[PDB]
Order: sequence, then C-alpha cells, then structure tokens
Amino acid sequence: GNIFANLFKGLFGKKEMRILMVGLDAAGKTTILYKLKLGEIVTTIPTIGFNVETVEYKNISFTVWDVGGIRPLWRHYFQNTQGLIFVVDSNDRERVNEAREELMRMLAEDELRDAVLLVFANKQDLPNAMNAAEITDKLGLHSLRHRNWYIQATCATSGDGLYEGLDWLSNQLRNQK
Amino acid sequence: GNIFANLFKGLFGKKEMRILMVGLDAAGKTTILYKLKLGEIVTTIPTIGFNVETVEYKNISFTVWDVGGIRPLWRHYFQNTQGLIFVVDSNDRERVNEAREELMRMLAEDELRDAVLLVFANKQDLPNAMNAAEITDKLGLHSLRHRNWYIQATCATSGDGLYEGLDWLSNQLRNQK
Ligand SMILES: Nc1nc2c(ncn2[C@@H]2O[C@H](COP(=O)(O)OP(=O)(O)O)[C@@H](O)[C@H]2O)c(=O)[nH]1
Ligand SMILES: Nc1nc2c(ncn2[C@@H]2O[C@H](COP(=O)(O)OP(=O)(O)O)[C@@H](O)[C@H]2O)c(=O)[nH]1
Ligand SMILES: [Mg+2]
Ligand SMILES: [Mg+2]
Repeated sequence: GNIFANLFKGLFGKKEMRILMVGLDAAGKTTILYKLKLGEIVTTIPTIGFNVETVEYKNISFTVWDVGGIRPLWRHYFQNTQGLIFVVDSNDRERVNEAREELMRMLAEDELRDAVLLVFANKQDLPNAMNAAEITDKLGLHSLRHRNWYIQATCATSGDGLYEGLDWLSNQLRNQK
Repeated sequence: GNIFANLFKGLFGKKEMRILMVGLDAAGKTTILYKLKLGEIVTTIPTIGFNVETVEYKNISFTVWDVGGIRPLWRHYFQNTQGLIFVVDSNDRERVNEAREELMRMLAEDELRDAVLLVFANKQDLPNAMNAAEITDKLGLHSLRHRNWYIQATCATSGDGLYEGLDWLSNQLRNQK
C-alpha cells in the first residue's frame, strides 16, 4: 500500500526507471505486484506469446513477465532496468535448477550488468519449502562475486518479507546511480 | 478494435452488464481480450489463487478467468452475467473433456440460467485443431435444449472469426430484457 509508496518516493525524479521482476511461471510474481498496491496491473502482449504485466508507479515502472517456456524484444526492456528482482518458488524443488539457468542467463546480458539483484525466496509458508540459505546455494548466488545482490525470504500471500526486501532494493537504487 | 467497439455500441444504456469469458488456461482468453482493443486489461486477485482480468468499455465489463483446476465469489459475478463466452483450445484434444465438464458445471448455476452462450473454437489455425463440428459434439452443445448458443471458429492471434461470433452475441444482448 502506502508503506511501499513511501519506499519508492525517494527514487522519484525526471528519469524513467524500470524494475524487472522475472521468475518461472507461478513463482508469485503477480501476487507480489498486486500486494504492493502501487497501481493497476495492466497486461499487454508485445509479441504473440509474450505476456508482460506492468505497474507504473511514477517514474518507476514495474515490468513482469514469466521466464522459461531468451528473447530479442527483452533487450529493449533491459535498456532501462536499474534493478532486477527474481522470485523463486522455494517449495518447487523441481524447477530451481531452471530458475538458476534463466537467472544466470539474465545476469549475462550486457545492459543488465549494472543492475541490482534482489532474489525473493517466496512461498516460505509451504511445509517443505527450501529456506533462503538453500536457495542461495542452489542458485549459486555466492559465486556472483561481481554484482550487488540480496535474498529476502517471503510469503507473497501473507505479504511479509516484501517490505524488508524492497527496503534494501530501494536503498540500493538510491545510491546505485 | 474500433470495429469491435461499435459492435457493442447499441448496448450502451446505463445498465451495468458483464460478459464472462472463461475456459481452461492457455485457451486464448487474454489474447482475445487484447485483440478487441476495447481498453486496458487489469489483473486483480479478489481472493488468493483467484486472478481475474477485466476490460471495461462503458457499461460493459469483460470479466475473464481460467476454470477447471464454481465457488461463492463467482456466483456473485454470475449475478450480473448477460453473456458467457467459452473459449476452447481446439488443438488441445486431451482436456476438451475437462472444458466440457467445466462448461456444463457453469451452466448448472441459476444466475447463469439466462446467459447467452457463445463458444469460440479457438486456435483454428493449427493443423490438428478440431473444427466447430467436432467441438460442438465433444462439448455436447446439442444437449442444450434450454439455451441460446453459437459456436464460432476463431484464431485469436490473427483475429479470424472474432467479429462473427461477437456480432451474433451482440444481437442476443440487443434484445435481452
Ligand atoms: N503458499 C503460497 N502461495 C503463494 C505465494 N505467492 C503466490 N502463491 C500462489 O502461487 C500461485 C502462482 O502465483 P502467481 O502470483 O499467479 O504467479 P506468477 O505466475 O509468477 O505471476 C497462486 O495461486 C498464488 O496465490 C506464497 O508466498 N505462498
Ligand atoms: N496458435 C494459436 N495460438 C493462440 C491462439 N489464440 C491464443 N493463442 C496462444 O495461446 C497461448 C495462450 O493464450 P492466452 O491468451 O495466453 O490464454 P489464456 O491462458 O486463456 O489467457 C499464447 O501463446 C497465445 O499467443 C490462436 O488462435 N492460435
Ligand atoms: Mg501471472
Ligand atoms: Mg490468461
């Protein structure tokens, strides 16, 4: 709601910022966006089979799309992305190896070289959900000795961890550029 | 887009109406919605797990959501539904039986009792895509001895068939109550 509006209020200014939130399908990306209550989640299809949800807050645009189904059109988007958030279904032990692939494939893009990474280890409320330490390992985030990263455990449905992780991210951008 | 807006025009009274477009996931509902160019597709999540896309023209709300995976909140939506569009992935021969039960199930509900059913047999551009003739059977549309109904073969991505099926529906609604 507002606690999130406040967060991003310090990042306001004549400049179009982009915060990419990608992850596999059903990771909790649309739920996290609805939870921020920064505005209307509007869907558009840039290209057939390319669904993009966006919440435009002010100069800050929240762009979301599923991953693993790369793509050219993506680069255009990358050309504005200050920060990338990657949400993982901690309870989906089966597709984290994929999450890692795409993640590594995203970090490996030239325009996203100077982008702050925030990994949301969502669905923490599920009984056999990996913890933020398991996910950091499986994702091999400890080898990303090069970029400003961070992992916050969450539950998009109850909503906790979203503020704490977005607080970090907000701080980072505030002195990113 | 504009050809589509004029279609519903006559129906522009002050009356709050709703056209419910449903079917299994991946059927082509979001693509159909985007093709109409009647407005922005906003995703809301009334209850956890329940994602609804809505486009609003004037006194018209196109409410979309995936089925097959009733509920008390739908019945509330049902209590205002004039038209019911049911889109099927004509090429997904496997779950056609599932889209059949979900359809039948939806028609069982009382507020829907006076809803006009338009069936879009989508993805018609694919080689294996069942045709309206086979769909009309696999869904038992002929069993509907008590309601208005029409099946229109479409291809959402190119837009083929959208106007035809939607021109029919308009009439049904133009002389409803
Ligand atoms: N248990 C649990 N379920 C969640 C959580 N976040 C999202 N979900 C559920 O996972 C499904 C996928 O979520 P969704 O937001 O549509 O995913 P997206 O495909 O990544 O955009 C939905 O049915 C959610 O309501 C969470 O933290 N915990
Ligand atoms: N080949 C083909 N694909 C279609 C057609 N309509 C939709 N799709 C594709 O089917 C996938 C699912 O469609 P979508 O609009 O996302 O469906 P929804 O899950 O019902 O909202 C997307 O890749 C669409 O581009 C069609 O007529 N032909
Ligand atoms: Mg989604
Ligand atoms: Mg959809």
